[PDB]
Amino acid sequence: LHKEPATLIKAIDGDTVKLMYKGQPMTFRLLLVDTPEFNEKYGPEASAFAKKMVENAKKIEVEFDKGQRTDKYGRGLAYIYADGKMVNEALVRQGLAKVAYVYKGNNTHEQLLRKAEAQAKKEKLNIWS
Ligand SMILES: Cc1cn([C@H]2C[C@H](OP(=O)(O)O)[C@@H](COP(=O)(O)O)O2)c(=O)[nH]c1=O
Ligand SMILES: [Ca+2]
Repeated sequence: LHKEPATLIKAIDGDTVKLMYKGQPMTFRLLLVDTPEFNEKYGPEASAFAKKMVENAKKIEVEFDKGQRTDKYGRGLAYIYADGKMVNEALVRQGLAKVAYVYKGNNTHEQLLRKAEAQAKKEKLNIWS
């Protein structure tokens, strides 16, 4: 997999974000995770956490997996990095997202994220509390 440039346009919620990628605005949906919706328990915390992470970053990168790059809604599907740190993994590690939506052929970072989930669960963080 390869990291590619992008710039923040705006935070949306825990697991979606509006980025400019190859010069075009796009909503990205984070691979392999599911945050609560904003109106749900821990939804506001997931949104705040993802937002801070992307808004503070000097460098946003997009990393496509091996399979489809757009979902049926036209959302880009990628791993999103903020100054080298993966937003997908960080949400899971803090118990602000569950590993989810693991489809064959877009699952490169599955086990990295499950490891983070297991440690979040041990610490009974947030969703696991
Ligand atoms: C994360 C991801 C979601 N999706 C689709 C599955 C779900 O379809 P449905 O809308 O029919 O439930 C939806 C979940 O996204 P959200 O969690 O943002 O709602 O997006 C994919 O197709 N591929 C993916 O990799
Ligand atoms: Ca969601």
